[PDB]
Amino acid sequence: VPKWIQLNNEIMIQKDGKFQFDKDKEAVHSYFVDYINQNTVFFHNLKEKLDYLVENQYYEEEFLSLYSFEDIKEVFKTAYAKKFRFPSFMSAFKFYNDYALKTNDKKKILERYEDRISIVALFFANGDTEKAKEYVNLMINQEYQPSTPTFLNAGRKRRGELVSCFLLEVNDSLNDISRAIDISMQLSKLGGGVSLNLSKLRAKGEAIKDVENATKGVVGVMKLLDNAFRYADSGAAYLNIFHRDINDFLDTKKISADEDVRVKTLSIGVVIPDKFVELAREDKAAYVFYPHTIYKEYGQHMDEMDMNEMYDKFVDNPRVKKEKINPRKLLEKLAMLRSESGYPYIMFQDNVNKVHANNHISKVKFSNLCSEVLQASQVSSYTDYDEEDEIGLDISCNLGSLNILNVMEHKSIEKTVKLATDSLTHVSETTDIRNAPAVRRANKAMKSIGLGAMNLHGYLAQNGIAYESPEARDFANTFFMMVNFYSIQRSAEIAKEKGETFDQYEGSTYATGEYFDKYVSTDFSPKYEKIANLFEGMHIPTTEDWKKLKAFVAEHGMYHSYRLCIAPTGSISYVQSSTASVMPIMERIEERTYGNSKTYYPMPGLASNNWFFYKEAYDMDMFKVVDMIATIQQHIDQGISFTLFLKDTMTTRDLNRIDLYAHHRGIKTIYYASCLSCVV
Amino acid sequence: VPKWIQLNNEIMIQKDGKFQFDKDKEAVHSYFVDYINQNTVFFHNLKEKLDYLVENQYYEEEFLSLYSFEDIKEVFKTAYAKKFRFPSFMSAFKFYNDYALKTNDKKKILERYEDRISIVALFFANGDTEKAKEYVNLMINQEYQPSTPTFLNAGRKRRGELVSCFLLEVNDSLNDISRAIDISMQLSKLGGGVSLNLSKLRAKGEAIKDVENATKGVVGVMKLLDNAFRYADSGAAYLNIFHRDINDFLDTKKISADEDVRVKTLSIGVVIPDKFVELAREDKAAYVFYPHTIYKEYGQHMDEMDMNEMYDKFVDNPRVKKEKINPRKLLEKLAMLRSESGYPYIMFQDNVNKVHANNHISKVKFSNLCSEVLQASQVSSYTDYDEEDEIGLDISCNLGSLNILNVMEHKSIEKTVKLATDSLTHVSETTDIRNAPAVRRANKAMKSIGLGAMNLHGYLAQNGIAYESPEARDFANTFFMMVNFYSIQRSAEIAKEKGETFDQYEGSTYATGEYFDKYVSTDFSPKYEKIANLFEGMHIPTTEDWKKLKAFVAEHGMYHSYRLCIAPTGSISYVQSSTASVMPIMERIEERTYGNSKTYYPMPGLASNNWFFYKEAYDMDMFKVVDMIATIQQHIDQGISFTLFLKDTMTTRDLNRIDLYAHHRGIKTIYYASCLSCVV
Ligand SMILES: Nc1ncnc2c1ncn2[C@@H]1O[C@H](COP(=O)(O)OP(=O)(O)OP(=O)(O)O)[C@@H](O)[C@H]1O
Ligand SMILES: Nc1ncnc2c1ncn2[C@@H]1O[C@H](COP(=O)(O)OP(=O)(O)OP(=O)(O)O)[C@@H](O)[C@H]1O
Ligand SMILES: Cc1cn([C@H]2C[C@H](O)[C@@H](COP(=O)(O)OP(=O)(O)OP(=O)(O)O)O2)c(=O)[nH]c1=O
Ligand SMILES: Cc1cn([C@H]2C[C@H](O)[C@@H](COP(=O)(O)OP(=O)(O)OP(=O)(O)O)O2)c(=O)[nH]c1=O
Ligand SMILES: Nc1ncnc2c1ncn2[C@@H]1O[C@H](COP(=O)(O)OP(=O)(O)O)[C@@H](O)[C@H]1O
Ligand SMILES: Nc1ncnc2c1ncn2[C@@H]1O[C@H](COP(=O)(O)OP(=O)(O)O)[C@@H](O)[C@H]1O
Ligand SMILES: [Mg+2]
Ligand SMILES: [Mg+2]
Repeated sequence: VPKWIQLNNEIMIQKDGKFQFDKDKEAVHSYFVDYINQNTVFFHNLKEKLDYLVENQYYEEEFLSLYSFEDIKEVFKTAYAKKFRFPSFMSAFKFYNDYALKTNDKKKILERYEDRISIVALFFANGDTEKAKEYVNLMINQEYQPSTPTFLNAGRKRRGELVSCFLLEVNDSLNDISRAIDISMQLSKLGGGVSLNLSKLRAKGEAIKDVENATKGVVGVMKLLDNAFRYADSGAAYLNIFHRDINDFLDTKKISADEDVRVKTLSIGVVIPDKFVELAREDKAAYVFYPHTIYKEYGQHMDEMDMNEMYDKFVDNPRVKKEKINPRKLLEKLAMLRSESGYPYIMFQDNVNKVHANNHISKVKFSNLCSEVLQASQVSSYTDYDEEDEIGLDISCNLGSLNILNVMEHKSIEKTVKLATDSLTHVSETTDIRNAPAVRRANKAMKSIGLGAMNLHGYLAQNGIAYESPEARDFANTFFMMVNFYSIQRSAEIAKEKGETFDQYEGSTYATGEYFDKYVSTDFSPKYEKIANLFEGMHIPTTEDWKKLKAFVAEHGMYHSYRLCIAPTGSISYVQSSTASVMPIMERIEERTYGNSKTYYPMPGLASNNWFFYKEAYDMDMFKVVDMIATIQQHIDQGISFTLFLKDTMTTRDLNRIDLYAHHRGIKTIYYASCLSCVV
Repeated sequence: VPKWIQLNNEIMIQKDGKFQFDKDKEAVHSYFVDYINQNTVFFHNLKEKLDYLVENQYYEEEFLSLYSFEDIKEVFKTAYAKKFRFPSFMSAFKFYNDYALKTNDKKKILERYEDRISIVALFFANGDTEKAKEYVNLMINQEYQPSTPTFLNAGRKRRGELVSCFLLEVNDSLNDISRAIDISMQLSKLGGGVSLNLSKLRAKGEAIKDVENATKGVVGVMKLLDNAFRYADSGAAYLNIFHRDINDFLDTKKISADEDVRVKTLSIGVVIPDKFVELAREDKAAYVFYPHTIYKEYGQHMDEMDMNEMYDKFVDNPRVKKEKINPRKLLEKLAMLRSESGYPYIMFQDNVNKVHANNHISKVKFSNLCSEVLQASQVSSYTDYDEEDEIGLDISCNLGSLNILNVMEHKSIEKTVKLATDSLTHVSETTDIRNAPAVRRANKAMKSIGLGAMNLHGYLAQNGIAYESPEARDFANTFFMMVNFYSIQRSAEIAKEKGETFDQYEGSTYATGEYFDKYVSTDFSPKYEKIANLFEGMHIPTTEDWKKLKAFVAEHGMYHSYRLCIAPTGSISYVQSSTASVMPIMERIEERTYGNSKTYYPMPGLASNNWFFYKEAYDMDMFKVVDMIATIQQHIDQGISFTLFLKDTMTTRDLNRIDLYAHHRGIKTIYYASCLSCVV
């Protein structure tokens, strides 16, 4: 058993009662000098390294060719100038086991951390050598982390798609179902996670033409999708809670389910308008609807109408077919299923669209895997083979997360947010998906990105602030207001520079101006002195700066229809020495076994004299955690991946009280603690 | 219990030992006077009937509008002039329960047998009132029976496709698999039976791009197809026996199969070149091949190359990957599976293509459900969404069967064959399938039809000839030679009249002339005096008439790439008072229960003094039955649906001896005794 593993397990052998947290600095030193350093191919020079990597199909050629090799050498030297040392064993382990380029035979390391960062920065900068240096520092300071699809692939031959997160609308016809099956498979062969809105399909037992009682309904299309995802080497289906098939749709995921209905590779999510929550609160018997009878009567997809305005009219219209259900028992059933499987992802639709900027394009109708992406969409119609299709707007999103601790310690909220936006914008412009025409069309027209944040708990706990305190909410209120400020500002700058906006920008609340109402009348500077000191050295936007930005946006518009969303962070959390996303930590010390050995990872920064501040999530009050997320969500234009952390000692009514409280506080999406393609 | 059922069961109460065969004439009289006649809507006049049926969406309007109502009345009167009486209870039962148009609420009969026949004849004739009368007599004399898709639908609103039999090629890409899934579903929603050739898909464990060992293989695509056929309200997959996946492909249909592999709605068929039979005879270890390694090496689909010429070259080529198998044990496994499920359909490919007329278009590579359709085909390539597709040639076939007994007693081999061809040609020209571009293209280009025959055993047994005798083979040799003669003659006539041929006709053996070699040098007039007397009154073509037809075809060409094939006959066998297809009968008297009552159907014509001639199939020598089919097959340009009738007392080696003997005699396809869409 290796020496680095030796020192690693010595953390758990207590000294003066204390753990041996410093042993892990030894373990990662041992892991390099006695292993990594000896399986890293080392070349006589960089040109020899790069020439080898281009000539052997490891790297791509075009992006490097945009630079003079004297400039490529300066960029690499910038990365190595940091003298970056991993502070823990598992952080270095996760980079070399999951991200570092290895040889085709997988026996030696071709990339150090500085090499992958230099290649990504050379790709983002697209010829601008100084910008590449700017990107190298931002990544080697660990201020920004592009998503794993982007961070892993950039500059590689045999490179997978930089974007791996997709959402699809499906129209109510056999042509459209067949095309969604193929798009699902085409995106999935590229490694994408695909989420499909099934709310427009007609329900079980609806007419086809004049044959009554002929439709298989939503579950039939889930069976076909489940199979498509099996064949092509993970997907999701969303359903509106007022769809008649909602119960059958949920039942496909009971672990006890029969195999006549069992769907096994599909996540599910449920979309809940306000009208449902009112009906469940009132314990009033509610109706769910056969969507095609609504279509034949109103000429519109039920999915495209406002259920808060239309519910009573649908109930009274005799040509609309409906079914009675118990809303409380359905709500309880959602709590049960989430205990089984984490999902169904719950989306509070009116909490999304109350503050949505682009309802003019459409209401937000569904979300992606782990449910942080919230964008407008319009269904296509794929017509008969001899006829022209009508291409709508699907959704794809390009993700990255800034690292809150290093952004605060570098006092670089503005510079990081603007640079990371530039990088996400470059990934969006170099994407061309084939065989998914509405994804391709929406990416050019909407130009949407998703910048997030990680290390919230880590940063708070290392500055003596409990995750559940009002001080923590006061830090989050200001920090994410500032992120949003410079994000909007950089998007308007790019709009002025390029002279374009996203298509139909002028219909958005950014153009009509009401997006800015709370920012020009309410101050978001800290209410607590100790929190305000954290921001010393950085200007905090006032209502006057917001007024001038409102005016700026009014003149130049905006390049991006959406900018911010907080995805989960996977393995890369280790590499960044960062607590996952904006969630509280789950364990103070993780014990995981790898190859007949046990490894220990204490939370980034865990010391004996801050132990109290790394409070484990399952011991926290979820009603206070909801308060924190609702605070961040004010300043995030899309969504926040939000897992509740619950003891099995929770009654089904305690669970629904959390649900109702989340809804009350304006939370957009929620589930309980397969998303791999849609995580940073 | 009704009176017709009363008299019906009295057949089985013996008199002087004899059965009471005449009771069934009473039973069908009782069934009319005491039931059918009282649930038939009767109108004051025909115009009142027709106007009702057009105004209430029962009938279509366009085809009737091509006639003056004075002519529609003459055609109907022609049908009723026959005074057609069903000779048995079950024959009338099957027409009114399965074919006669009932009201939308299914409570009364809108069509007598004379009405359905008049409507079909008005449709076939397409305005030619005299031709409609010709069609009415041919159908009411029960000389010709169009297939159930055609006979049931013609002239109806909400009418299904007249053709319901389709065969598809599938190319080796995800694009093509997705398109085959959609075509399968589009054809299947129209009621079609769909057969797909899977021999071009690469095998389990082949490369995708440069990822080695990445393919799911043929079984993965069967799982998706199985699901497509489930969703859309029966299909078949064919595989060449030299495909590496052959064993896994067969195993999906073991009744004991695991549900990780179980395919439940798909028939299967196996395509066997001569080289395999030689290898199994020699008990020599044989190889099966990974098709993509052959493609990467030879630039051609293994499916498109001649395995008899290429086998040894494939084995020696080191860049071709193969696997060893035991051919005898594989042959035995085919016998086992056919005992379980009737299928896999076996196709002896070189027996098909030795005599195929259009190898210039392609070799025949596979067949349909119940395996009588044998036509050339060329695979499409459905490319990326933004790119043009390359449309090949799929197959669809329009079926009908003449009724041998009534054709002989009317001495009308020529008139029936030529008229039935006209009708099948009209169904082909009025088909336009959407969402299946290679089916649509091949139907216009190939103009293929499939005219068959029924009542072979019935006719033989009623003329004192045993199905297994050399006299019976001598009658079949002549009768089907004459069918083929007038079929080719009428196709050449239509070619002269229209001035067209099927596309690329001049490459066929009809054009180069060698199709006719045996007919200009061998005489097919009867060798037995008693058989020759059966043909008295009809001219039997001589080698001189064949020489003049050869010359005729040479000048005018041919309209149809294929003309003859003998499908099974389903329920319509009852309506025609006919033994099924060209098969021997299975039971002298069928006992079936319907609605708490037992019904008896003696074979059409079964009398006590011909009992010996209605020998039951399971008591016959299958080696003699093979001899009969091989005799008919000489004069049929496509195939003959051929079920072996076997006792469970057959060793697995007895079964393979039949297989080898069928192959020896030139049989094209065979299986053991779901085809509903591809039966007359
Ligand atoms: N395998 C490798 N071998 C050598 N340098 C590498 C390799 N991988 C990355 N580099 C980086 O390339 C940069 C330039 O490397 P190189 O060895 O060519 O120059 P040097 O000898 O250090 O300095 P100079 O180019 O001024 O002589 C350095 O920052 C080095 O860390
Ligand atoms: N429901 C029906 N009522 C009447 N005739 C029908 C009906 N269905 C079919 N027919 C057929 O329509 C044909 C013409 O029928 P119709 O009753 O109009 O004429 P008719 O009185 O028998 O003779 P004519 O037209 O010379 O007076 C007949 O052959 C009849 O069998
Ligand atoms: C063909 C078919 C469709 N469907 C579903 C798919 C769609 O959600 C829905 C409608 O299919 P469509 O393909 O739109 O049918 P249609 O256009 O012929 O008829 P209509 O005018 O009523 O739309 O029915 C089935 O459930 N089973 C089937 O076999
Ligand atoms: C994408 C994909 C294809 N396949 C099968 C379908 C086809 O039979 C075969 C090839 O798929 P293709 O779609 O043709 O793949 P490709 O063109 O990218 O690669 P190549 O040049 O090697 O053709 O692989 C799978 O088995 N699983 C998959 O996930
Ligand atoms: N924690 C670490 N993170 C990254 N690289 C490391 C780490 N520890 C050791 N290495 C690598 O191993 C080399 C040998 O380590 P060492 O000689 O102890 O440090 P230094 O070179 O700073 O004196 C370092 O130069 C470095 O490239
Ligand atoms: N075997 C049968 N096949 C068809 N129709 C029949 C049959 N038996 C009776 N019918 C119908 O019932 C009617 C009443 O029968 P019946 O009066 O016995 O015969 P007919 O009218 O020839 O004297 C017939 O006109 C005929 O339309
Ligand atoms: Mg439709
Ligand atoms: Mg390919």
